[PDB]
Amino acid sequence: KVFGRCELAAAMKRHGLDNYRGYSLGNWVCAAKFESNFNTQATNRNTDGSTDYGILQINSRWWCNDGRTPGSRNLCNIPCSALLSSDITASVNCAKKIVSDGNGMNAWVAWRNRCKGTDVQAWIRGCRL
Ligand SMILES: [Cl-]
Ligand code: NA
Ligand code: NA
Ligand SMILES: [Re]
Repeated sequence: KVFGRCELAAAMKRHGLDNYRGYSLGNWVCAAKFESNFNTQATNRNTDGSTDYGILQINSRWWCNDGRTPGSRNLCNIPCSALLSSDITASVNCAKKIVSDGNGMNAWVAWRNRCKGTDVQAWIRGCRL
């Protein structure tokens, strides 16, 4: 599924991301835009052989099992395929663990480089939430 911007903001709020660990909804929407262009099915291979899955590009290195990332953990206890669903529950639940692990949203390189410090409220401007 490719979400619209306000549609994803709404879903994110429904699933409890709005101010999760102090990060406003706009942060999460901005991260999703630059990680996956709001496409739940996005996958991208990393140089180290791990793969990033879903709206928030969650990495098989640590967070999900894809059966092809040696020496890998599966800290969200889910098949990485679960992160590609039109239903965002799995991605949201796993992202709550990631953002809680000590470095906040800096875990998402595209958030650090493209969202951090910017007017992230713009991402939710006009949305009925
Ligand atoms: Cl957009
Ligand atoms: Na593996
Ligand atoms: Na980047
Ligand atoms: Re949902």
